[PDB]
Amino acid sequence: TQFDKQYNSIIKDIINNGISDEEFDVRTKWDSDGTPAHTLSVISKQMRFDNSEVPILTTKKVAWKTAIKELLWIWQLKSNDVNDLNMMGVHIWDQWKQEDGTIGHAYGFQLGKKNRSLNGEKVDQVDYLLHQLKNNPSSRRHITMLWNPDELDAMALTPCVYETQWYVKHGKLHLEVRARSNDMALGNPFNVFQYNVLQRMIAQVTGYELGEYIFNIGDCHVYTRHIDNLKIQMEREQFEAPELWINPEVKDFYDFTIDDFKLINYKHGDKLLFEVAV
Amino acid sequence: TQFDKQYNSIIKDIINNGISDEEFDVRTKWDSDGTPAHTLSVISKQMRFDNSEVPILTTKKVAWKTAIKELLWIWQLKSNDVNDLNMMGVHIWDQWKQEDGTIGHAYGFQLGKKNRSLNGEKVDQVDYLLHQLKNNPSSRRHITMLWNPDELDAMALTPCVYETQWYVKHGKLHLEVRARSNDMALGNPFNVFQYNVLQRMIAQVTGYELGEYIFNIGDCHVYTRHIDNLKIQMEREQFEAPELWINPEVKDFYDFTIDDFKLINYKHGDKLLFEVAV
Repeated sequence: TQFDKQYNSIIKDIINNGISDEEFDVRTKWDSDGTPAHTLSVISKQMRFDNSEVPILTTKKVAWKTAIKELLWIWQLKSNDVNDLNMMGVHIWDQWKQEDGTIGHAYGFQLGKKNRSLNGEKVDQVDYLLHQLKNNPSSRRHITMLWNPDELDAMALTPCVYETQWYVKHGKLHLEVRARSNDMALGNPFNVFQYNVLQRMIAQVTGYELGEYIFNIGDCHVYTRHIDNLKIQMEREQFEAPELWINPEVKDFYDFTIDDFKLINYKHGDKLLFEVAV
Repeated sequence: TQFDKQYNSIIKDIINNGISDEEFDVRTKWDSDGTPAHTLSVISKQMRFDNSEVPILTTKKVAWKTAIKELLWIWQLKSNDVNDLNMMGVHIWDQWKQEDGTIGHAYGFQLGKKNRSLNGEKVDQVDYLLHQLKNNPSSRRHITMLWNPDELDAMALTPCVYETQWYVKHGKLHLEVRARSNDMALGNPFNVFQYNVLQRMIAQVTGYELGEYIFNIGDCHVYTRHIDNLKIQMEREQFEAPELWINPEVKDFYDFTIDDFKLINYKHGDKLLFEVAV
C-alpha cells in the first residue's frame, strides 16, 4: 500500500473525467488576484489500505509532525479552544479564531460532550467507543459523529472528516473514514495520514491487530490553477514507506504525547507551491 | 443495471471471503429455537446505478408497495408514531411501539426537528435541503443525518440507512446513501429500491434530470441459516425492469399519495422462505 499510486490514480482521474463548475459562482477566490476559482469534481472515491505500509506521499513533503498535533488537539485533549493548539506551536487554525478563540461547538467539543450512558455514568463519545471495543467487539454500531444536526448553526465551520465506523473482526480492528468534501491537493494527503495514526493509537490500547484502512471521499475535487504543479508531482519518483516508531510503553490513550511519535527515514521530492484560495 | 447482477455478486462474495462471528455472542437469535443466530460480514461494499433501469429484484418478490409507505411516513410525514403508519395498512413496525406508541426520537422525529435556520426562520432537516438544492446547487453541505449523537439513547432503535448526501452537478440531482450495517437477504432489497423512489421524488419537485445513484454498506452481513435459499436465488431466472409510474401533476413534495405510484409489468420469480431472527 503506497498511497502515492492511489493518490495519483484519482488526481489523474479527475483531470480526465472531471466536472467543473464555471457555470456557478459563490465562495472561493484566490489571494493572488482575489477572484473566482473553480474545480473539477467526481463522486464516490475510495482509498483502502491494509496497513502494510503507512499512508504518506513521497512525491512531496507532508507536515506529519503537525497532523498528529492537530489530531491530538481534537481526539485526546478534546478542545475547541485554539489557544491550546497555540501552545503546541501550531498557527494554522488561527484564521477561524472566534470572539473567545474557539471554533464554537465543533470538533474537540463534539468529541467531548458527555451525552451517552455507560453503566449509570454520563460519558463522552470517544470514551464510550474505547470501552465498547473491548467489552463488545461484535457490535455493528461503532461510529463517531461530528455532524451533529442540532449544532451546525453554532459552529465556526462544518468539518470535512465528520465520521468513522470501527469494525472488530478476528482480533483485527478496521476503520472506515468519510469526508463530505476534500481538497485533493492540500488537505487529503494530510487527512489520510492524520487518521491512520489514530487507528494505530486505538489498536494499541485495545490490543487488536491492525486491519483495513478505508478512506472515502464524497466530493473529490481539485482547484483549477493547481493542475499544472500537480502534473509535475505525478512525474516525480516515489520512495519507500518510512517506518513509523510509536512509544511501545503506552497503555492508556490519554498518556500519549508528540515525543512518543517518530517517522524513520522520510525521503521525499523537492518542493512545490500551491496558491491558497478561500 | 439489473441490481440482480450486482446483488448476486455481493452475496457470492460474502460466501467465499466472508468473515464469521461465531466466536462472539449477544443480540441475534432465531425464533424457531430462540437462541444464538449470528452472521457473516464483509466491509465497505458499494453499489451504483446510472438510473437506466430502476433498481429492483426479479428473482424474489420485493414488497415494493410497502417500501414507499414506510418511506413516506418518515420523509413526507416526518412522524415517529406508528399509529399513523398503521392507518396506512402497515404493522411491520408495531414491534418497537413504545409506551406512547412512538419509536422515540428516531427516524421521522429527527427529520422533523426544527434545528436549522434559513432567512430568519427555523427549518427542519428536510425543508432546508429542498431550498438549498435550487437556491444553491453548488453547495458541499447537502447532508441528511438521522444519527444524532445527542439523542442515540432516546431512540427505540438505531437506523441502518441513516445518512444521505445529495450532489448537484450539471442539472443532475445525485444521491449517495450510507448504511451502517445491512442484512442482504431480508432487508437490503427493500432499502435500495426504497431510496431510488426517494431520489426520483426529490429530483422532480425541484426540476433536475436523474443523476447517478450510489449505495454503500459498512457491515454487509448475511445470516448462516439463509445461505441455503440464497444459493438458489442466484440460480433463478431474471426478468426485465418494470416501469415505475409517478404522477406528473405533482409539483410539491408534500403532495404525494400512495396512488401516485404504480409499478408497470413486474414479472418475477417464485417464493423463497427466510426465517426471522432478532
